[PDB]
Amino acid sequence: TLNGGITDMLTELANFEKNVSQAIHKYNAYRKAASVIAKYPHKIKSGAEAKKLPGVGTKIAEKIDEFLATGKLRKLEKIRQDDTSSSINFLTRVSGIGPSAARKFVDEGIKTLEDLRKNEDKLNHHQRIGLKYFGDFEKRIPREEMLQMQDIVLNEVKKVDSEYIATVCGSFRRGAESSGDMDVLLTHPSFTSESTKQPKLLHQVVEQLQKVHFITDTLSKGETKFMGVCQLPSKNDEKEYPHRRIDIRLIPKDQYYCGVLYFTGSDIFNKNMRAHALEKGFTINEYTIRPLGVTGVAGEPLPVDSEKDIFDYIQWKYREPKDRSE
DNA sequence: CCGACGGCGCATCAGC
DNA sequence: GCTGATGCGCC
DNA sequence: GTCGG
Ligand SMILES: [Mg+2]
Ligand SMILES: [Mg+2]
Ligand code: NA
Ligand code: NA
Ligand code: NA
Repeated sequence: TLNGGITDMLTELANFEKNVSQAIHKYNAYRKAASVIAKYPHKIKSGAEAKKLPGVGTKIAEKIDEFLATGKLRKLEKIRQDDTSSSINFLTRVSGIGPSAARKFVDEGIKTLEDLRKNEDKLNHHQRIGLKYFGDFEKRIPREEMLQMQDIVLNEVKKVDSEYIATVCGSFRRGAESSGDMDVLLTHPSFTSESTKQPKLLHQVVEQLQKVHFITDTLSKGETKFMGVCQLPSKNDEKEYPHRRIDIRLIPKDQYYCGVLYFTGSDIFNKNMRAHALEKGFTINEYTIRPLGVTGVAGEPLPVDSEKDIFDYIQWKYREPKDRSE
């Protein structure tokens, strides 16, 4: 990556603002700048040069000049030495522990992996599982393993009901060589925006995957979204594969394109595209794209028959999944 | 200057 | 119990 | 922190 030092700096700042400062808009600002810089095809020579890019402002330009000149950022150097900031940042690496719980734990004297392990009864279910698999959840998933996981999920889903369609989204669908977790969009013709003609549609699928020992734990689960843990089977004498995060989202079948647009991401691409939609007088979620009335109230869902239809409404040329890794 | 910044599912909790 | 606010998660 | 009105 041409500007890796700068993008790392901005990502670290973003994480600080999110985890410690609890300043969600500064977090988003920093990530937006990191992302636009990441795709810039030149090795940046100055803050001024960077400031030409949408999302990079005066303050980031100044940090960029400091970083280019010295290879570091004093602001970050100090943050890295601050024990409370260090502690809070670490604790938030556990799935289920956010900025608030992290600060609360540090208040109570719980601030290391050892502290967490001996205070399991101070954790909710989600946090308990995040702790259990702390190491595993920070590992990436090789695309080769994602393919094996895809094969199991698609085949087991088929065994439940041949009418289900499961689609692997997230970075996998963007063609990444490695993924952070597995994202599965699920549809069934019994569940549309007009009616739910069959209950337990998501449950049946979760059950089957648990039955074949693919899903190993559950972080949360409702009628349309499952958030849990899974694991590839290993062969005789073979070391086990790491446990992996899996998210499954059941989406009304007639709203598949908005759903797959959403679940394909990236997250920054979605924020950027949805913000552009608003500027264009539309609102996009995982279900529909709707016009904004003169008052700002969302109108009725617009007809959508492809991902491209959505791009057309907001006057964007189509971008294939592989070009949405912002 | 200053309001807006994407949108929503599930878990947990307060107030009634 | 329900409703609404908040935390945390997903892209 | 950055942007647009
Ligand atoms: Mg993912
Ligand atoms: Mg992600
Ligand atoms: Na700029
Ligand atoms: Na966390
Ligand atoms: Na995911």
